Amino acid sequence: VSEANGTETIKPPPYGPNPSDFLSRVNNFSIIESTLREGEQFANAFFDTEKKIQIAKALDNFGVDYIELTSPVASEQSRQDCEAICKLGLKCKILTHIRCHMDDARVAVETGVDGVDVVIGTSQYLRKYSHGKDMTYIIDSATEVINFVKSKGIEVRFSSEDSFRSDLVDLLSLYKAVDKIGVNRVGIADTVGCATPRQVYDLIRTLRGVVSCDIECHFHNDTGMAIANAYCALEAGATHIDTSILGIGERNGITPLGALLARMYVTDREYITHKYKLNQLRELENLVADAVEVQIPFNNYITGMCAFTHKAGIHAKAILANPSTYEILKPEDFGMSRYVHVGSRLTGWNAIKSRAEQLNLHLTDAQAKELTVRIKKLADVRTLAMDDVDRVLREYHA
Amino acid sequence: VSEANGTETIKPPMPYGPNPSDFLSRVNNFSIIESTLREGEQFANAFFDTEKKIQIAKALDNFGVDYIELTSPVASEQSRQDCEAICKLGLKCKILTHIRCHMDDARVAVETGVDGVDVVIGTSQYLRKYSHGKDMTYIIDSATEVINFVKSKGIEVRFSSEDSFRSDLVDLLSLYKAVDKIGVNRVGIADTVGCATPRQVYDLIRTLRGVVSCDIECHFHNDTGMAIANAYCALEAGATHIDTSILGIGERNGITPLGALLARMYVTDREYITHKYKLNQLRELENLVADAVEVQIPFNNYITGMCAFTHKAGIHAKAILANPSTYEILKPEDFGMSRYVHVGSRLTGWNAIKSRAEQLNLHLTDAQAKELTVRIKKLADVRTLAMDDVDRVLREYHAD
Ligand SMILES: O=C(O)CCC(=O)C(=O)O
Ligand SMILES: O=C(O)CCC(=O)C(=O)O
Ligand code: NA
Ligand code: NA
Ligand SMILES: [Zn+2]
Ligand SMILES: [Zn+2]
Repeated sequence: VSEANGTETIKPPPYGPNPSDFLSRVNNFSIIESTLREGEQFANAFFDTEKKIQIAKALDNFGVDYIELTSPVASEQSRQDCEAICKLGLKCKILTHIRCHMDDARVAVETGVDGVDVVIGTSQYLRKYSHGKDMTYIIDSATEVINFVKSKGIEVRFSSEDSFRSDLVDLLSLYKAVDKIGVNRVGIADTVGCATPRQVYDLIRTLRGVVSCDIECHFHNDTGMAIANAYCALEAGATHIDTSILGIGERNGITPLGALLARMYVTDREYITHKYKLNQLRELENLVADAVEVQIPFNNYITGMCAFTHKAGIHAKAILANPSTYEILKPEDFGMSRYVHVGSRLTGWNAIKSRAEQLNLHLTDAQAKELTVRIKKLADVRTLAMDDVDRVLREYHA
Repeated sequence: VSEANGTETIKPPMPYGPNPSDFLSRVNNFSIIESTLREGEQFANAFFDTEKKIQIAKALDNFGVDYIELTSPVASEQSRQDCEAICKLGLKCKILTHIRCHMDDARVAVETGVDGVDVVIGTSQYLRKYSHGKDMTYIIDSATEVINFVKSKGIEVRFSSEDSFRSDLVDLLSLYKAVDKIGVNRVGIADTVGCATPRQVYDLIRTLRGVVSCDIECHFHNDTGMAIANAYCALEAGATHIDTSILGIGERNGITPLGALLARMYVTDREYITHKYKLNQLRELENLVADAVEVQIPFNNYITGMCAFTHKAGIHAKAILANPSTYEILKPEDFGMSRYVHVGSRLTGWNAIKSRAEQLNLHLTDAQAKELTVRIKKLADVRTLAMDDVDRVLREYHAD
């Protein structure tokens, strides 16, 4: 039934793609996985060679196109680890992260890397007036590094620290200069964690117009924008995004690998599910979690205890449609069996059983008991946490 | 030294100031509707009793939020009673309850004493039809009277539609326009499913801002990592109110987290956020919820997670070119902490406690230090420590 408090319907004035969409890289981009560089800055990371090798092997199998390693001049161990990893015959390309110096580059090339991701310092380029023109130059010695690396057949990308806090006149002029010389890629880094998504879109879109090469983005997560900035970077034409497993890095870290893949999955399911072995993500996160001794957060994307939960009960009635209507991520696409519908809270073995069934761990009668004994001995110490269920199950595989 | 591989410096053309769209921005002038006691009740492990809801409400009030939202008093008798109980505490902030669009639900809401009702309208409660040759959208009679009843009783009203980013725009914008014509305090946008992207949020809210004249509320799920970014872009586009939840707790992986939102807004305008909210209360506020829903604070939680204020010292700090102290967008003192912790080697046992306790401004007695060192041993005895074990054993400790 109706009365005269309605309004004329707002209709728009044929539809197709906007010119912008053509530049978008949302279903066609590369991850540069940086667990073995930026991740080494994580407060509790102390990877030894064996552990670096396992992480590299597992990243390669997972499907990433590049892995980035700590500068081989950081330390002798670092140099050796870089050599070792370059000899495993991975399919993905191997990059190393270096300052813009000749010695750093020689050593990088010696170790066998496929490319050097270079950071240029603000002293390695100046503006000057020359024959009545405002001119930006990359200084002689710094230009030499690019040419050397190119001559030895190796990929080069050049970036600047703290890109969102630099003067745009300097920053864009530098990237145009580097582009005239010729690199594979330039990089943008929100080192400080202050960039906002529209700010990112606007900058990358402009960079895309200034240079002709590829564009890499590196986003810190101090203020919760790292996944959102990666996404807007992609919409604007960025071709490569730096990630880290569980985002581990300096302070609270960077764009988390799993989080990014969750976002990109929703945008294009076939693309992501075929490129990456998604069912391997738990096992990939657990490996790092174990090494850096952290627990997987209860609300971790995809793989946290609660990511695939629906509330059953009086509180489900707050949403109007069936709660199963709202399932943007399909658990099977990530190796899981279902959304778990939670009414009562499950203590003890009931909690293990549920989560284990969800994770596709076909457990023994014998394993059920070992686990139950271990959770009792844990609760004897203090109250359990949702987090503990994933922790006791860490050593178990689908 | 230089050689002719430079270029024309790119310079913008010749005075700079604010763009018109900036004037619509609410980034330093917006309200939080805190929904720990509504959306948070959908958290997989939430079972708040009355005593606990009262404590969370008192602590939210003190903290500085303008609104707290409660579960429908019609969901159950206990809900009804808890809603009455919270409305009688004399909180400064306003108390809203979340309800379906029905007269019975609205009557009871008003009776309990709420300051406002946050209503969700269903798909069957509005039509499109042709009336005298014009394409017309109507709120149905039975739904419209809910609005008027509540208004007649002096209570605030907001109307939302569920799953806004997956509706037809023709339907959705026409509904909000109809609702605005009838007159409400607020309309709400909800990304129930967790699929909205920030530029898409910006575009929709700026448009909604052009369509209606009332306030605009936003609710964002975090399935894909966009909840804080969407809140931010919503604010830039004119949204006036944002739904949050302590630690984000809600359905699935939850919604815009209170602390995370405050970290984002703090960077945008330090003075505004530090004066409005008691930021040094945040740890206590999260721990109270963490205890109730039996979770650990993630190691990488914004502001308050173990590693949020850590710089790596050593060979790996040389990866960034400036000194690590240059990159401290959040000041630890603004949040009740003492400093960034510079980590070289891994601390263990008492050492780890000492470090984090000092960072947190816990002035620990000798007796407490030993209690903690004992409990930490008893923990390591069961399995290897995680870095979140440090915060967990420290949870029942407070700053002076
Ligand atoms: O080299 C880069 O592009 C990134 C360096 C980095 O980690 C940062 O700026 O936070
Ligand atoms: O009432 C609203 O606006 C939000 C309801 C909700 O939690 C949701 O859509 O996820
Ligand atoms: Na171009
Ligand atoms: Na308007
Ligand atoms: Zn970084
Ligand atoms: Zn919700």
